[PDB]
Amino acid sequence: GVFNYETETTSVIPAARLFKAFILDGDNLFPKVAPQAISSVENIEGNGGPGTIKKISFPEGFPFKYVKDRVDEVDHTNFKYNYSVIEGGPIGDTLEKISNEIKIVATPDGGSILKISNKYHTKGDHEVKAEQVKASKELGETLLRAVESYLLAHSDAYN
Repeated sequence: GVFNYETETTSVIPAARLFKAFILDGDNLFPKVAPQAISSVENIEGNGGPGTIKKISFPEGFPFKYVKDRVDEVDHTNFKYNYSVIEGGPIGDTLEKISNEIKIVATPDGGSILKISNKYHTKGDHEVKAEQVKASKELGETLLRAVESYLLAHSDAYN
């Protein structure tokens, strides 16, 4: 079958406020609290729901870095936000594809828990060098930390 690279982490931020920011405004906060992950977003179709298509740009130097990527299954109620990769610079048809999945869940501890599942579809004699994989895990963790840091760097009260 394909490859899998799912992960999960905890956060003192609420799963609701964290979801909207990583889901409703995720594409807008990506290039804001993470200039090293996504440069900008260009919704081609869909309104951010499941199957939506948006041109995500990646801050890199190679010839191809951005990509189309289509949403998989969004859920503004069950805290579910998954998106697949389809028109990638390197991707031409459907080989070396990638299907991710994001799920946030608040816990009775003053925070919530996020679970990010990732998939890597390969074919022919090609494969997935951990490199691009190790770089995705480092960037994925920086995204969840970039948002948690922000919400914590807020200022609504003084004493």
